[PDB]
Order: sequence, then structure tokens, then C-alpha cells
Amino acid sequence: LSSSLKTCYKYLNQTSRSFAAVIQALDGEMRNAVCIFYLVLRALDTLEDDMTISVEKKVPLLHNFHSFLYQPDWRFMESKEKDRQVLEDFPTISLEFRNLAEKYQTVIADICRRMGIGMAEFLDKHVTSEQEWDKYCHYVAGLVGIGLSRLFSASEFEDPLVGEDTERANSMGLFLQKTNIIRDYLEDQQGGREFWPQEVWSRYVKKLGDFAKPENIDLAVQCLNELITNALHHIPDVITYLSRLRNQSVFNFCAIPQVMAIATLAACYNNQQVFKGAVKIRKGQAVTLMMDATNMPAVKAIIYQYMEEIYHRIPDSDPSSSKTRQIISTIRT
Ligand SMILES: COc1cccc([C@H]2O[C@H](CC(=O)N[C@@H](CC(=O)O)C(=O)O)C(=O)N(CC(C)(C)C)c3ccc(Cl)cc32)c1OC
Repeated sequence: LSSSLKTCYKYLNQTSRSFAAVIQALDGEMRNAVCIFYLVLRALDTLEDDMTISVEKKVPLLHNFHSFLYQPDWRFMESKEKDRQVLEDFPTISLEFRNLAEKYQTVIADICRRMGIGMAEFLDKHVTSEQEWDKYCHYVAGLVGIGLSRLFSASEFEDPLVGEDTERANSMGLFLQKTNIIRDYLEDQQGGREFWPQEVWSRYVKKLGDFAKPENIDLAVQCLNELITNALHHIPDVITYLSRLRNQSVFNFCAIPQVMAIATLAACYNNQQVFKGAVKIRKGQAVTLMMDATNMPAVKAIIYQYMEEIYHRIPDSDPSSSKTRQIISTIRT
């Protein structure tokens, strides 16, 4: 297989870390299609994140990015982010995009079109309402769940419903993204980014950065528990989504990020450490999750164990407590 494709996989393992292995394990035509999609989304995110590119330039770039996929020489050299290689060596990635079957090209192209429009819209603003929080996550994450679902169906490995049920696919992306947002509070803080919805945090403090002050920790934990309770509402769709899948490799691919984020939410729940640094799950814990998350009954047992754990930790003085109890009861039945 081509020097071109060999270099895509090198980029995959350089950026994707532990996740590259899951992708290289996908059956058939799926492997290359997801690998290229992953790198293309990496390029788009990198442009979005790069604070050293002006809005005035950034906007047409996000808007037109779906087009660059068809332009053999397009590359971008003016970026200062960690993953700049994918942008600098874009023609290699876009060459291999253009080799995919047309049915996979047109999925990827359409998703990037719609993501770029969306990402441009939030260059300006902060996330104000819970409803805006969902719209932001749709653009940066729910759309990737939809795109991947359409590759699975178009390849004929999964039923057409998987490709068409956009609400369930969207929830796959929103659960992961909200979990990252919740866990990355301090890192984003320090980096000058603000993604927690104002409508929620403003019930507690005058400014988002106040949660990092030691006198605010009781209010910080309460807000945290409230956002965690928000994210839990996606779990029923997650279980429905995973339950429809039939290809083993696609199942492992989808199930694994989802159990890691369940474990992450459980570690974060009522946890003051979120506001003091980076709560991560242990490597041994993560490896076992990866090994065990390979069939619905296992994945369902994991979900249930971690929810029981959150359940028994719910304090009665917490303002979200009965909402938390409620969604966990739903999940459980
Ligand atoms: C049906 O939908 C999916 C099914 C399987 C996996 C993912 C999703 O999983 C990783 C998992 C991953 O990338 N693991 C990281 C750990 C981490 O970054 O927190 C890693 O091991 O590097 C992830 O995080 N995102 C990034 C977004 C969630 C923003 C879309 C992502 C980016 C590109 C692709 Cl092709 C896929 C995903 C799905 O997307 C919803």
C-alpha cells in the first residue's frame, strides 16, 4: 500500500495515541475511510483552535475547507499548533481522500461543510444557554458521530438506520464532548477558553474563573455536578446506538470511547480535584475498559456499575440531587 497511505497512518499514530489501534482494527474499506476522516477533522480542529490566526482569515478557511479536499496542492503553513503536520502536509491526506470510494468522499465532504459553517459561528461568541451548548457540541462533535454513522451504513457493514437516525448519532458525539469540556475546566481556563454555559455557571459566580478560587469550591462542585447531570441525559441514546450495531470491529470502535467517558464522569462527580487540576483515569483502568467493552451485556454492566457508584455518592444538599437520582434511575431501567 502507498507511501501516501503509509504516511497517513504515521500521522494517525502520532496524533491519535491509544486510539489509532482501535481504528487500524476496523474491517475492510472502513479502516482507510475512518483513518482519513480522523486526519481531516484533525486539520479542521487545528485551524479552529489556532489563536494566532485572525478571525478575518479564519472564517473563509472554515467555510471553504470542504473544498480544499478537492484541491491537490492546498496546504497551510501559517499555523502554530501541535498538530500542524497534518495542515503542512495536507496534499498527502487529500490525495488519499480522493482515492476513497466516492460514497465515502461525499459523506466526509458534507460533514466538513456543515462543521465549518458551525465552527465559524462560534468564533465570535461564548456559550450562553444550555441550548447553545448543545448547538456548539453538534458542530464540533455531534456531526462527527453522524458522519461516522453514515460511513458504517454506506459501507454496508451496518443497517441503514444507523446512518439515518441522526439524533442517536449526535448523542454519541455530545456525550464525549461534554465529558471533555467538564473535565478540562482548568486547562481551558488557563488557555483563555470558556465553554461552560453562562446560563448555568452564572447562577453561582460572577465569572467563570471564580471557580478556581479556594473560597468558591463549594459552588464550583455544585455547578460541576449540575453539568455532569446534564451529560448523563445522553446515555439512553448511547445505549440505543450501541445496541443496533452488528459488526464486531465497529462495535469495539464505538463502545470504547464511550465507556472511558463514563468512567471519567464517575471520577469527576462531586470531585473538588477538577478545579485543582486534571482528573484522569488510571492507565490500568483504561486498558481493562478497552479489553472488556466488546459486547452489549458487558458494556451495559460497566455502565450500570459506574452509575451505581455515582448514585451512592450523591449528597442530599446538592441542588441537582434529585435530577441526578432521576436520570440514573432511568438509565437503570
Ligand atoms: C459514533 O461516533 C464515534 C464513534 C467512535 C469514536 C468517536 C470519536 O472518538 C474519539 C475518541 C478519542 O479520540 N480518544 C482520545 C481521548 C481523548 O481525546 O479524550 C484519544 O485516545 O486520543 C474522539 O474523542 N473524537 C473527538 C470528538 C468526540 C470531539 C468527536 C473523535 C474524533 C474523530 C473520530 Cl473519527 C472519532 C472520534 C465517535 O465520535 C462521536
